[PDB]
Amino acid sequence: MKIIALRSSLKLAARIAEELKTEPVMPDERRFPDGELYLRYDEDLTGHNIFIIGNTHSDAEVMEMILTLSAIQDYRTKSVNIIAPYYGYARQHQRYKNGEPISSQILTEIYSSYSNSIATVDIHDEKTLSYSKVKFSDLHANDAIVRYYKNVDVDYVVSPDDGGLARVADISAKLGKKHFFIEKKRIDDRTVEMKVPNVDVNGKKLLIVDDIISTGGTIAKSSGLLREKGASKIYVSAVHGLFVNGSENKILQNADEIHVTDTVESKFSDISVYQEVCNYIRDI
Amino acid sequence: MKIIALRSSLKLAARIAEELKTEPVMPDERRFPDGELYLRYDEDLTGHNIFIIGNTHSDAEVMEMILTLSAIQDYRTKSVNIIAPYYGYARQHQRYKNGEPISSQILTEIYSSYSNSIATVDIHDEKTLSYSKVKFSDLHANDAIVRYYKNVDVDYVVSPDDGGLARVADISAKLGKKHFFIEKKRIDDRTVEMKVPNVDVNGKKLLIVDDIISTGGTIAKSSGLLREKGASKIYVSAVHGLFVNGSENKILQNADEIHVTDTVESKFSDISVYQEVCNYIRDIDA
Amino acid sequence: MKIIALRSSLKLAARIAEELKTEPVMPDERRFPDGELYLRYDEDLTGHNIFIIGNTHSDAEVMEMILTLSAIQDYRTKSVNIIAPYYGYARQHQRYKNGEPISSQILTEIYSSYSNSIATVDIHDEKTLSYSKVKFSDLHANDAIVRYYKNVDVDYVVSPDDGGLARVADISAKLGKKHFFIEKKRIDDRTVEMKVPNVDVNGKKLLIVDDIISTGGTIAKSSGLLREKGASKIYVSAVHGLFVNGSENKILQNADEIHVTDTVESKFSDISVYQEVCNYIRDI
Amino acid sequence: MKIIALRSSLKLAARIAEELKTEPVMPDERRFPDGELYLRYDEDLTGHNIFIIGNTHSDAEVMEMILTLSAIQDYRTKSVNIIAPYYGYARQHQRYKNGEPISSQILTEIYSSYSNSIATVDIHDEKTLSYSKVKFSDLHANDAIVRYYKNVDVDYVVSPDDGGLARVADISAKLGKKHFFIEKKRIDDRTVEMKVPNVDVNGKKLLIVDDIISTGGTIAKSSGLLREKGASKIYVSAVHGLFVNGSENKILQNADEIHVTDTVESKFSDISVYQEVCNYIRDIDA
Ligand SMILES: Nc1ncnc2c1ncn2[C@@H]1O[C@H](COP(=O)(O)OP(=O)(O)O)[C@@H](O)[C@H]1O
Ligand SMILES: Nc1ncnc2c1ncn2[C@@H]1O[C@H](COP(=O)(O)OP(=O)(O)O)[C@@H](O)[C@H]1O
Ligand SMILES: [Mg+2]
Ligand SMILES: [Mg+2]
Repeated sequence: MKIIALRSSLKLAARIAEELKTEPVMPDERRFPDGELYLRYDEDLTGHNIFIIGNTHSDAEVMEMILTLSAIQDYRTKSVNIIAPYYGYARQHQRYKNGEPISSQILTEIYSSYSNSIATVDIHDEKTLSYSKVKFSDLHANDAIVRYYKNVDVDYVVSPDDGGLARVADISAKLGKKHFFIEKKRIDDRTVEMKVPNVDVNGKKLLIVDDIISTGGTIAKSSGLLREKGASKIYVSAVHGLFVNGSENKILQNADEIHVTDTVESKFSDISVYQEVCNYIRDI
Repeated sequence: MKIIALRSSLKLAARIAEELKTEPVMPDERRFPDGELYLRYDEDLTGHNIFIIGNTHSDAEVMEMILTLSAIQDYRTKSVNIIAPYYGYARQHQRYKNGEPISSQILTEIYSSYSNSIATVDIHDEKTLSYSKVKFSDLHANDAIVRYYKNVDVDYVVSPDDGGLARVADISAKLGKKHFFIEKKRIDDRTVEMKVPNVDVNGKKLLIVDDIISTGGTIAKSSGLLREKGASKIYVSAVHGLFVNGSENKILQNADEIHVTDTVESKFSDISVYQEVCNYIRDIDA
Repeated sequence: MKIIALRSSLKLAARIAEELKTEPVMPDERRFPDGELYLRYDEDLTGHNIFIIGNTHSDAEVMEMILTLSAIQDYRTKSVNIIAPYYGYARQHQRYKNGEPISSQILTEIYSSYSNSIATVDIHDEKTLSYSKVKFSDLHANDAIVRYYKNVDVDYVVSPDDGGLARVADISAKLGKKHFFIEKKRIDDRTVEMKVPNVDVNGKKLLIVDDIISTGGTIAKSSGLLREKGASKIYVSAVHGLFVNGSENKILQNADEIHVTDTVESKFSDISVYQEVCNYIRDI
Repeated sequence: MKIIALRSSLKLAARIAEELKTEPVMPDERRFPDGELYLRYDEDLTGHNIFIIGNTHSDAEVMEMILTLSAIQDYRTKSVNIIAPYYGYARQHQRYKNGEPISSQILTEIYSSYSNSIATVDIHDEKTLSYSKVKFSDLHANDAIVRYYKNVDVDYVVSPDDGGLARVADISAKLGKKHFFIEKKRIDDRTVEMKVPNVDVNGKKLLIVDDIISTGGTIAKSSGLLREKGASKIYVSAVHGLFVNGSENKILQNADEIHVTDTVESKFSDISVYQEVCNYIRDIDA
């Protein structure tokens, strides 16, 4: 097997390759004077199962993935397998309203056209998996998150909204903890919060888990609610830590700690999903 | 017909739309907080021949094109036709080292999969046309360049290298002028330039034509050479004026004027290719 | 047998002849006033197996080889066998890009046209061996390098890149040592290094081995990385020490010692490959 | 047709190309850090008759020729034709002692293996032509030398030794002049020179012709002899002006002017052989 480690995924890809006892093959990569992307893989990939590891979120990441999918055609490979730790454009994904692209559809079609399989960790909505002609697997960071928090004092695991429930239920079951979620809705300029079930959080230590942190708005609002009601400690975790300005500070206004995975590498990437990805690679 | 005018081609697409008496339909476009691209076309495009006009060279331009090609599937269209006035990655049309992408191949395959036709103006190498499943037409700015310079005093049309010759031959013939090219080559840290044929440029007014100006190195050097040998005027034109890293100023150190087309819009875009693109559009109908 | 010792290979050729108990036959050689090369072999080579030993890298070396291949036709020899310790133009060898010569192809064809066999020590890429009509053997300096380092304190043998792996694996196996390689790639103006496997080099003694040292750039960059990470001693070896200005000083910025073979004779030629070449001659 | 102009022959090859209305194609050429030679020809040479023009006497020239012969195999050519205006190693065309190379033999064999024809101008000894598998033509600078000296006041054409006689006979006949040669020989540390026939050169203007000037010894000596016997003017010409070790100055101690051809370019290259080479090229076609 050959692991290809793209720019966005150097850390996780390196962790993966080390575990698999193989080279994290990196491209030579630069921009031409006119801004066009150049890539080169001088290693002979002929006859190998190839695992390309890189995110598909930014314009540059998409170009790096597409150009890599062309570059490796220089070799008669055994298979080509895309693993995008964080999959871009899975922000639904459908049309609302009309004349909007189903971006994850066309992008998934493209990727699927040039690969034998695709996988990602905790896609934002599973409908997107259906857009692939090849098998598109949804891996989960649950076990890695459970491993991290097994040695932490937690009273409840909490979803910030009424959608990340299955993940919170599974993680809490694995930690042997109770769980609940917060429903937040805006009704005529005023905000209304419901806890479900209506757990008493006074003096309690809470682990809030979500799939993505972008602006941090959702998590920060929920942390503030819980701190207000007397939560004694709030840990914030997510799979994909995008942290667009200035999400970190909004969240730490009321949360004590932030721990996300290495799907998107940042200073808060304390939890690695390499084992989960290695399992997939081993079983593919 | 519906003309979609993407961000990179607003000037040219608007000129095209106005000539064809139709709307230059622009997307509502913005970036999500996380930096992903959002587009929306609220106009009803159902049952029309669609012409999407936008360049394909920057990362953002490629995303704009691809996401537009997804957006239009929300409508039952008659046809979908891509026109990329400047076609990106046409310089990477083969592998020059093992493990390189043939970038123009994969990108052309993608565009072709979601359209009924593709067209560009003066592609850097026509090999790339063969990467397309649908008809991929190579339009030419020649007549537009001729129309501009028929009112300029020109003695010779010149290619700055031994590659853009057919264009220089065609343009010069339509101006009623003679032409030559410059061959520049490095031989052991020394540069040698040959003029072919070895035209005496003393007191002569020269029009240098190339397909793309990016770093402007070859043209700036040739301009200096020709100025050195006594050229009285030097005009520099190219179809695609990218102008990276001071290129226009390096060229103007020795050339008198730069005039490029509006395939890539800049302050040097004095020659519009709108009529050439309009003719192509009329041919494909609508 | 007759050994012919050409200008570039006087030292190794002498070592070879002494071991074989035979004369290292040298040409009378000078330049005509107009710069043309003159050679003469006044010894009677009739009826002997001839072994011409000389490098094929510089313009002058190529002319010396070609003119020697003509000069010896004055004698009815038993066989003519070329041994080029360092083989020039094996810098790939193919066309990248187009309109480039496959230099090692035409040169190998020429040599093969005038000989019964060719051999070299550690050719830079084995594709070149296929360009010969006669048997073209690739000899290896591995055993001589192992002999040298058997009495040196070494923790790991290291390849400076992901291509000289088989040599490093064989040498380390013979020394009873672990090994690893460094993958270096440039990604957007910044440099990225991976160790494979990700060996801890803190306080460790490293032997870095490569086939050729030219500008010393590759080796010097890798030595610097390892010194930076706490390597306690770095030995640098290569088969062919070209050392173009000012490679030696770049390398010794962070390496402790340089030891190369006598394929290309320099002040750093501490390791002789005469036994390896004698084996080939004996078995031909 | 495609003309390739190698480093050593840029002046002559350019003159040839211009006469034939074609590009003098030069390689991009440089040395790798380790001193090995790099060449690249990016022009598409497919389907053309190729004429490679470069000398073959220095180590670098030989490498340039050989590597060019490899480079052109990257193209499907109609034919490959070597023209080495000055052909190196033609002085070593046999063994004069045991164990010497016949250098012109092996080199000719190499060139012939990778071309369809070879040509040179005034080879030092025509024996070498027989070493070539393909047709190896020996062109002559005679008419070019005549064209130059038809406008010079000349009484006799002279060979400086008893070897270059046919050339001196031909040139003198075309100038309408008489001729003689000098025989110089060493007999016991004393030099004896005979003029054949024993022409009185007092007050006479002499044109000395030889194929090659290298160290210039024979010509400098003969010039001094003729000056001593009262020659009023002495012109020295040769096809190949190598000029080693002060040769031109040693000659000019007693000769009035030196004029050689452009087979080897120097400041003395006043007589171009471009027309002779062009005629040959036209014959082989393209
Ligand atoms: N956007 C770009 N800007 C500059 N150079 C590029 C770009 N894309 C590709 N290239 C490079 O240009 C080279 C090919 O150009 P060129 O040497 O003219 O050969 P060709 O005749 O095949 O075009 C390749 O090395 C390729 O990697
Ligand atoms: N490039 C050269 N410069 C000077 N002398 C040379 C060169 N190449 C060969 N020779 C020598 O010139 C001699 C042959 O010349 P010459 O005596 O005129 O006999 P021939 O009549 O056969 O030419 C030989 O000794 C040969 O080694
Ligand atoms: Mg190019
Ligand atoms: Mg002689």
